[PDB]
Amino acid sequence: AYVHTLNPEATGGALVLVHPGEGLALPYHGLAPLLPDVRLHVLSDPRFGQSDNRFATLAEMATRYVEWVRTTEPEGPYRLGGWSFGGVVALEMASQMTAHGDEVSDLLLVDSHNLNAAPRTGDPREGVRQRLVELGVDPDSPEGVDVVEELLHNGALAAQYAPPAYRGRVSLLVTPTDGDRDAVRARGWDRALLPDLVVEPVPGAHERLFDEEHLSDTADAIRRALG
Ligand SMILES: *P(=O)(O)[C@@H](c1ccc(O)cc1)N1C[C@H](NC(=O)[C@H](N)c2ccc(O)cc2)C1=O
Ligand SMILES: [Ca+2]
Ligand SMILES: [Ca+2]
Repeated sequence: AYVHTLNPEATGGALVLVHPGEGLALPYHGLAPLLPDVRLHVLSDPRFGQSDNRFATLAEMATRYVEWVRTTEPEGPYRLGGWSFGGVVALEMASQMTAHGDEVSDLLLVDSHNLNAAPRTGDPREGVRQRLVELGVDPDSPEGVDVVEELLHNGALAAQYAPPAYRGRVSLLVTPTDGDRDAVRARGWDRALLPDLVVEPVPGAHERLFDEEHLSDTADAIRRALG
């Protein structure tokens, strides 16, 4: 229902990708022909479009998703990741799974930020609406209403989540936006939290990484990070 598998007959490995802040794993579908020999398990938010029975914490969402992953891929080692918010969820999943004794060989953070380290800007909903308008999404259409609520709830879960230290291998893919700024620190991470980290550049803007025109570069960055 909310777990979809692309390239299900592939024999080259498996990757689990968690939806970004807008709640749907649809942007990952374009990866299938670029990673045709990787089974891609893509998770969407089962509460998308609902106002009730929301997750109370990011850790609860991660726990549900770990159950899904274990049903889909009962044997490790596991490779987990996600774009933006999805990466943060993947981190918590990896943490939980590694504490239970599962092997997580790769954690993929595609331009993920740690908003728990960030200052409160302005009104949260006003900010989400303004950003959606800038992205050409109508915030008062029905789809827009669902997406606004999704971004609001996932952003608040992320801001509440204080990430743990994670000792497994982590790949952080970063857009070319930092310059002399440290790319790890600028996203609210540090090497005490992520001691085994490789930073991979990926071209394009945060929002456009899974556009058709960027998918090939992004897939190359993913492939390099995984091997
Ligand atoms: P991502 O899934 O796109 C991630 C994100 C986007 C851009 C950044 O610079 C950093 C992270 N997103 C989208 C989602 N929601 C928000 O970021 C909201 N602005 C938000 C944030 C925090 C609260 O409390 C409420 C709303 C998120 O985490
Ligand atoms: Ca408001
Ligand atoms: Ca290219």
